[PDB]
Amino acid sequence: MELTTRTLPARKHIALVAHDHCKQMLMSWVERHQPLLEQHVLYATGTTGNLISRATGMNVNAMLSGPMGGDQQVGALISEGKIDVLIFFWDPLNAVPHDPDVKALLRLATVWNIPVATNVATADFIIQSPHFNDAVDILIPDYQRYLADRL
Amino acid sequence: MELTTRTLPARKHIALVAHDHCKQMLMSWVERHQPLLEQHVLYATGTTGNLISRATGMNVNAMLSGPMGGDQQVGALISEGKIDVLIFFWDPLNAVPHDPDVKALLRLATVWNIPVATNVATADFIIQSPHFNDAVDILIPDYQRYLADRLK
Amino acid sequence: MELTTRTLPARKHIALVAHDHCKQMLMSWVERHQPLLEQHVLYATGTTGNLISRATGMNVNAMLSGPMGGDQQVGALISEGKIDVLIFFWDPLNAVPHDPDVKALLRLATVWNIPVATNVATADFIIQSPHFNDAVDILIPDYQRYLADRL
Amino acid sequence: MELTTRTLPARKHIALVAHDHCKQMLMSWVERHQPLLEQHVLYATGTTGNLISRATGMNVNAMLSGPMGGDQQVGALISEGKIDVLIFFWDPLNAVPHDPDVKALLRLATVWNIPVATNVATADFIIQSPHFNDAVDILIPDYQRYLADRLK
Amino acid sequence: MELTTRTLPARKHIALVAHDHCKQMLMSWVERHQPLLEQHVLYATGTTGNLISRATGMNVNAMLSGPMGGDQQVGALISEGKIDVLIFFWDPLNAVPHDPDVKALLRLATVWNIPVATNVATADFIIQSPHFNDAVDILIPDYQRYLADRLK
Amino acid sequence: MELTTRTLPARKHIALVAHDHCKQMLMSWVERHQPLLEQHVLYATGTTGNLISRATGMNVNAMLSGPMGGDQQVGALISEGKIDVLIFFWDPLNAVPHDPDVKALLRLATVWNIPVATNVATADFIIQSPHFNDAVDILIPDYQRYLADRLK
Repeated sequence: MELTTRTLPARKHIALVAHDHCKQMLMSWVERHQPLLEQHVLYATGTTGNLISRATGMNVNAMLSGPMGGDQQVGALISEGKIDVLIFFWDPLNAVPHDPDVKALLRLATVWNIPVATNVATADFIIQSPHFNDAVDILIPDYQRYLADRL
Repeated sequence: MELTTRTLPARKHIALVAHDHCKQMLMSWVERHQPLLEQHVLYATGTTGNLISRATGMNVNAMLSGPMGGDQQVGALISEGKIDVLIFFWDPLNAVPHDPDVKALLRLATVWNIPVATNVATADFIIQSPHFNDAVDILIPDYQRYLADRLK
Repeated sequence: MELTTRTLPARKHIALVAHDHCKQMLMSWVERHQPLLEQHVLYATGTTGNLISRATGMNVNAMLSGPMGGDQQVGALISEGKIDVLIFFWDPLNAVPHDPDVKALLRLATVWNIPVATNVATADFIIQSPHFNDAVDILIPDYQRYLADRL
Repeated sequence: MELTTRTLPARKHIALVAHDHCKQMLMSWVERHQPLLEQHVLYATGTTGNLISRATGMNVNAMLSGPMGGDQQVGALISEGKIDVLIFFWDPLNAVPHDPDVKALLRLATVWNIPVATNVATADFIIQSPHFNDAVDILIPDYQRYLADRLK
Repeated sequence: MELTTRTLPARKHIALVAHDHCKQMLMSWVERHQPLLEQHVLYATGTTGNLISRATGMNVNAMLSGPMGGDQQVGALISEGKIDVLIFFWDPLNAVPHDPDVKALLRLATVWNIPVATNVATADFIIQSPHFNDAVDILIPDYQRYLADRLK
Repeated sequence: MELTTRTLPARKHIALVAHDHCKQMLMSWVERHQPLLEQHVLYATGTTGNLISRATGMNVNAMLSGPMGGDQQVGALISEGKIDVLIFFWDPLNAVPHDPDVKALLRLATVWNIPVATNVATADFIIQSPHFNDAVDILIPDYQRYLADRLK
């Protein structure tokens, strides 16, 4: 497929999503790195976002709750190049009704080549990377060329 | 779960999506009903939308191709109350890589209670219904009450 | 895929299926439209069918409960051309153990091109449509030609 | 889950289903055991059934092709107690569009407790087992009691 | 796809796995056949294995609980040719979080052509088969040839 | 669910897995990072591992091909604490027959809390992270306590 590049801004647009049983996990993680996270732009699904801002006083752009469409709203933003990092703590030990939304979101984050963390270890490694606050060139599919081929 | 209502406008915002093997079907359907479709607002995923406007001269707000995120863009619009009708001709005889996106979109259309057609027969029945060109009231989940309960 | 046609009779054979959390929703819908439904032939999965007839006094051909095979019984009828309309209020906010049966049923209804409603809004639009009470042709795959090709 | 019993007849009603890439395998298996299979009642999905009878001259009750509804027809028969054994050689190395039908069929065969073989080794072990040719009692869910509980 | 053969030893390596709602049924099944099972090598996922040995005093090589990776441990053993029979009583009436692990395990058991039982009826037919205690040859994919083709 | 900790060694055990259409991407990534990868222990699925060592001369512990059980072998290793990092470039634009194995592997990597990369951007961020060469303490589920609760 045709690939091109896009530049992740120094100031990243970060999406924070967590399933109910993983919310405390994300909360702690966020509080632990608040000083650094405050330097970026935060987005979150409904419940997650509200809990975060209510607890840290940080400004979070909250979307709809995941089951109500929040996951697809985030997915859409990712495909539009408006989200640069996804921290998605999904529950691997509980079945969720919106499982297709979960898999769809992770599929898009993989397609659009943005840094994704699905557990604390990966989140820590990503946020501690030296270039987390630098602009970095990532390869992304060349949509214009892709569409032109379909037509 | 508390329910509330929303009014579908007389002029509907229609999303048109079709998997490759079902594109000719959708095309024909759109052309045969062009006179009526011209009175509403059309949205479509990347390839579908371009094929439609290129063939009917109708104005279609094209989003990204489905596999690249178009299905989730439509889903987001539905959940935001910006899409009133979904005509999704998905292929039931072929496995698609973005199957989760397909299922997720149909799940949201079901949750938000908007008219959905996944085959020609259903599409025809919906577009021929008397209140298709009228303002119709639909029951929808009361999100505010729903969220307020989660943050209790 | 060569297509052929089949005629949906004026008096439709309607299958009514509802997941547990969506049962009250279907009940109300059925009661509100009883005068019209009274004019057609009703089929339903085990629990759903019994609740309907017990509440409306309408005659419903009940099949097995969905989890026990009812969804596949309905699917089989659809493929045999014995079901003309499917009203399936499945729960989009709860994971069901027989999810494959659910998806398989919706897949067949799509393949055989019969009117399908998965929510109240769609159900209302379909039942209020002019040809709901008329005999009307629908295009369907030409099975004979399809099988002949596989051999 | 109240349980009851049902008796599998000596002459079994056998469903034979195979995905395209596994058809030659089923054919060989059927031919190898034709003498024994000829004593029972055979059912199959559309293509599989026709290939078998055309090759062995055996009488097979063919249903619709799997993708067109054949798997659900077999599933329905199983739940109605009309199928006693299922030989389903599904392809574990290829994605099929009707995957939900495949999983649904296997789920029903598991629920109704009938012998099921998804590969040759299991098929051979089953067909060589004593009770394959005798009548035997199996436990099955007590549906009447199950339904009575749902309407209480 | 090239096939070759492997010989299941007379003394089989049996994997016993059961979802919570199906544990009592597996327990009864095991106790009911203890005399025979005592002649073979038993493996099981964490909880299942501990319950069995604690109740029958039989020696069971317990792996991790299924949700924590046990199903994949068993799957790995099967692909390595270290498991000859799989008795997997999965719950067809309850959704499990590790559903992909379940399907993956059954997919591998199908690919590697080993006897598999997902319900009591199939388990009984397999364990009563004459050759359950004999060395028996099964057709398995020829991996060496398969890999050589991918690296050609 | 109680938690405990485990220490990822300075010298990491890295699993490298790539679907066919993503193999060239992984190859390039490995070559550009060879100097660093050379200091750790590499594992890979069948085809991937062989292509890597054949091209870089690096020593890779190759397991079975993914469709033949390789993904479950890796998953088993992860659950046993023998894999510390997973670089899995799965294809999001193509349907794979062993999709359940794919999802199962990613589910286990999530459960056991090890660094996981599913695309180049994430892989780059992880390998450039300060502690990639240091011993790091990760929180993992306390299995002993977890099992003890199931056996209560």
